[PDB]
Amino acid sequence: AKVETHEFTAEISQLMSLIINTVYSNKEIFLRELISNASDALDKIRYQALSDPSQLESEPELFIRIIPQKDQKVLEIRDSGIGMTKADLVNNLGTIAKSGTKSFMEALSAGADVSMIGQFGVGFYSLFLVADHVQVISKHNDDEQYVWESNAGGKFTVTLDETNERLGRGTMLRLFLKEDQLEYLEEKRIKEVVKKHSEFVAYPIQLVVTKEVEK
Ligand SMILES: Nc1nc2sc(C(=O)NC3CCN(C[C@@](O)(Cn4cncn4)c4ccc(F)cc4F)CC3)cc2n(-c2ccc3c(c2)N(c2ccccc2)CCO3)c1=O
Repeated sequence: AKVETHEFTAEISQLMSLIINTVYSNKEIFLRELISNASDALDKIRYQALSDPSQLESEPELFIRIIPQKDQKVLEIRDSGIGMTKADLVNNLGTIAKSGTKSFMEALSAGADVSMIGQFGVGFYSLFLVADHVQVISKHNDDEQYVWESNAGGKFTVTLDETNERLGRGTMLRLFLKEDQLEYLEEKRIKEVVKKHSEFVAYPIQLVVTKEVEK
């Protein structure tokens, strides 16, 4: 019931420093990668639910939700997919992620762009193009809610979630944007990116916008 600190394998840590310092334009592709991961997670609970339709009871709705938090300079990406267990918060960044990270690093050395990260299965880490820090909140039907946190360094933490909204089921990525990357808190900006790169998504992409009620 405490804060469990871990170290990244050199491969994961290696990719994060590259992306976070990268001065590459076209930073906007991070959102395509995260939406694709959200859709994959929803595919899995929808598939699991096809036989046992009661795995959906923890959150009956299947959605992708984007929440700008302007005062916090935070952007949240939430899904009601299958979710990740505490085991996964420390054992979903390995195996498929161990291979995909190391081979992607070698492709980058050969000349590959960060736009290709997704075809190596590690598109998650493209968030560091725009964020210098991230928390990942997740809730799997067969486990409690947990929080994963990293600031692109070799160390990340995992903590039982006693402070965030209850997800019901699924995952929410909390991106702490950089000061030069705050454009991605704006409704018009998010619409453009989603419509350009995420046209073929089987689930509703909901955008939560906060607006002052005018005179
Ligand atoms: N929004 C996101 N949502 C989802 S859901 C998800 C996922 O992989 N799997 C769930 C969990 C359980 N598994 C296995 C199984 O069923 C197998 N089993 C054992 N027994 C019987 N069956 C099972 C069941 C119950 C159980 F207790 C244990 C188990 F193993 C299948 C369904 C990944 C993501 N990612 C994501 C995508 C790509 C990524 C990452 C994150 N990275 C990441 C990872 C962690 C933290 C930070 C970043 C990094 C780079 O790449 C999202 O962004």
